[PDB]
Amino acid sequence: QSRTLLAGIVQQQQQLLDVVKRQQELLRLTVWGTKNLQTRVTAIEKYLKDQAQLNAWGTTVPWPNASLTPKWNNETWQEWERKVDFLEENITALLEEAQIQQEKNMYELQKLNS
Amino acid sequence: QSRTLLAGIVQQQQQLLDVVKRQQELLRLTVWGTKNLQTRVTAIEKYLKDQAQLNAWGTPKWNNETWQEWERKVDFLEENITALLEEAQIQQEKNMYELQKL
Amino acid sequence: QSRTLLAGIVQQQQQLLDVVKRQQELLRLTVWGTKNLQTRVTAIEKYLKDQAQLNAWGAAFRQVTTVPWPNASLTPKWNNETWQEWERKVDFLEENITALLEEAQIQQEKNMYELQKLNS
Ligand SMILES: [Cl-]
Ligand SMILES: [Cl-]
Ligand SMILES: [Cl-]
Ligand SMILES: [Hg+2]
Ligand SMILES: [Hg+2]
Repeated sequence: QSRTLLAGIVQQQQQLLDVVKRQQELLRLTVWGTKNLQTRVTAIEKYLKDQAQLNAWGTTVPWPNASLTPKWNNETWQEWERKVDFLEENITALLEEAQIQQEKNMYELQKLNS
Repeated sequence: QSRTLLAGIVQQQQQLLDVVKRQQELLRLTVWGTKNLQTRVTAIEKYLKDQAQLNAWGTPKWNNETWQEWERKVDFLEENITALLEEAQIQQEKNMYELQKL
Repeated sequence: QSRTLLAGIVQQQQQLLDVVKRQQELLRLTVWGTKNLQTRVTAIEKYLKDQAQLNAWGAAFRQVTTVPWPNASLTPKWNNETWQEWERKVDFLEENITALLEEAQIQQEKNMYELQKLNS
């Protein structure tokens, strides 16, 4: 009498798991893009600071940022990398455990009538 | 009877809730990084325009407003999802008690 | 009499679906931002390379002071192809997740239907 609902609940759990797995894939691609851009923006900032210094040796608009800025940005994003890489590893683990629990639940649903 | 499957369903809901909490922390970090890059690219664009004008002597609006909108939206959603997650956790605790009664 | 629990579980599935739908909206906005930045950084890279080459040329010939743009010749094409692929993948995922969310919504309604009948 409740079997139908139970089956649909277990089914919905698979559906939600599928959604969050595919959301994790899209999040990973977004994280990749962010990393790729960070390296390219840092290169541009480095380039422009080098060109400003060369000009200075020679007017030419002083590269405004502070001396310390490259170090700071490097340290901040290294922290960012460590946090994001940990979260990606943890979510992968949690997703794997959810898949196992999904299988356990299906097994139990199948054992249900007999 | 169906108790064991039920236990397993309740547990998988906590597992799903845990994934989405972690995914929100990852998404917040990614949003931070987007913001940080947006500010740095804006700075670079401004610098290059300044330099161009100086050189020639011898866009920003639009972008700012569009990113203002983006910020409002992002910010709304971050708040909203945090509250939804906390509600989910509370309902999770209720479902665990009810299973308990079982 | 597992009813209250079952209603609690169906309600929590609703809450989880609501969370993942809002998380997708946040993800879509983040993707948008990533794309906007990619377009602008690519524009900057192109401008700087062009400027560097034009200045190198004029200093050689002066025909109506710059640090050479260091990247390899082929980098912009490689960048473009890599992000075209990124885009293709992001687009697949956005279509797929939207489809999975609609399926989830359908199954939530079927579950609610069944919950309303078993207790009645
Ligand atoms: Cl700098
Ligand atoms: Cl987009
Ligand atoms: Cl290049
Ligand atoms: Hg940490
Ligand atoms: Hg718990």
